[PDB]
Amino acid sequence: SYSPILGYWKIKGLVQPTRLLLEYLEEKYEEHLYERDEGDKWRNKKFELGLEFPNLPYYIDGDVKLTQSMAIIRYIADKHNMLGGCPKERAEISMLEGAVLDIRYGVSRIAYSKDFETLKVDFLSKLPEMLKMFEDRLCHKTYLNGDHVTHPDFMLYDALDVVLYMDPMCLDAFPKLVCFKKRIEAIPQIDKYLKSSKYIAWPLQGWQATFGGGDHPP
Amino acid sequence: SYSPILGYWKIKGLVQPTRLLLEYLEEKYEEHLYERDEGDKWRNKKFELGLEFPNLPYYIDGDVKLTQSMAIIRYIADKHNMLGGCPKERAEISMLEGAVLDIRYGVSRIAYSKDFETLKVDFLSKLPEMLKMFEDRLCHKTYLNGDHVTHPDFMLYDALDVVLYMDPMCLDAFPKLVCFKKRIEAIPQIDKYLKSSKYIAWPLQGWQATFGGGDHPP
Ligand SMILES: N[C@@H](CCC(=O)N[C@@H](CS)C(=O)NCC(=O)O)C(=O)O
Ligand SMILES: N[C@@H](CCC(=O)N[C@@H](CS)C(=O)NCC(=O)O)C(=O)O
Repeated sequence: SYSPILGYWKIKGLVQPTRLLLEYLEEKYEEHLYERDEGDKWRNKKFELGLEFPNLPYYIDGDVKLTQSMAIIRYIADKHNMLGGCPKERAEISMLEGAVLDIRYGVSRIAYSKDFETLKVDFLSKLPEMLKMFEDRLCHKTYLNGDHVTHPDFMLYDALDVVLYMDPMCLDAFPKLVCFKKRIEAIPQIDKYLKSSKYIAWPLQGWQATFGGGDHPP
Repeated sequence: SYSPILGYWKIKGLVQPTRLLLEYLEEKYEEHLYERDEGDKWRNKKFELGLEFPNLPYYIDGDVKLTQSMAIIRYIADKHNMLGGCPKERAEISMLEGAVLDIRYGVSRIAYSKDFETLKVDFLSKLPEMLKMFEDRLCHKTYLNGDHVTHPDFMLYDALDVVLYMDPMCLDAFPKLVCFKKRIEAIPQIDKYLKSSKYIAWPLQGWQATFGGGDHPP
């Protein structure tokens, strides 16, 4: 059975937590990566993939042809029996999910604004309230759902990576989160991935973004 | 066993699709509604509910204490065996979910901007691409996942309701969506709900929003 395909821009963006989950699980996959100058190339292929809701990212494995980043990461998790063993645990994991997205989408939704520098002040003013809930969550816990890794762990990791670019001191007040970020980096298969040529360091958002864009870090 | 509690602002906002699902399922529930002048009241209660990630909406039923609107609607769906019977169907439903949220969050993310009137032009320019995928999806289908209702049907319904306020003609080119909206309204338990005193007609977003705010429609 062939390697499934993960299609996306050559950026971190929406799919970075999925990459980390895949690498955590030591799953084989191949990426179809779209470059900065391949917009027309993508548009010419977008409607020729059998996708119900054509978009990036997409995931194709011979059983599914998916779009929506959260459907994709949840499918991979689900195929490894990680979404939760009953309605209460599935709800817990979806709740963790959404709370992470409040941070990650909080970034994405202002990153392309001409008025980023201003909107950034409001986001960073609210951010400690969001981080505090995760700091608390990690009291005497190894991962967000206890002693075992779940996909929101990699979502949170990505969110922390990204907000540190917006303000390198924003975790100084949250030592358990700083520790969590290091703990994820100390998973050997993640360590190996981050050191590999498959790791995409930059950009964070699309290249044209005001925050987290461009070909290289500022 | 007592009526579960759904807590939220007295607005449509993030929770309207959940209300519709509950009413579809003819489930008993009570809402704790926060009014426009009850911000301090909420802030004084927010951290005293046993919530891991305090926020609005919340859902409490004696088995769970949830936040995150999508965790909540998925829990209710899950308790009625509606999330999908296998990984492929669960992924399909999550994909529908996300594609709806691209429209609904597309609105929410610009609705509080001082620059709404400008951002609105871009959103409405892109909107037909998003609607087209649903128009296509509904070719010879009664609901988004075929012959039976799923929670993204009510998410889509809410999204259509809302974008019609932004532009009353935006569905003129999508007759299957206009029909879908009427078909949802023709579910007798939804018809009854929309005519009831429990229905909240306005606002769409928070009261202070530039779009979909205020005490009454413009
Ligand atoms: N809600 C969707 C949003 C997808 C999206 O906005 N993709 C952007 C890149 S971050 C894109 O370029 N899509 C390509 C297209 O619209 O054709 C998701 O989570 O996957
Ligand atoms: N991602 C969260 C966002 C929740 C959110 O932004 N809630 C707003 C109203 S739409 C609020 O007033 N929360 C109250 C608070 O932050 O204390 C969700 O889907 O539930």
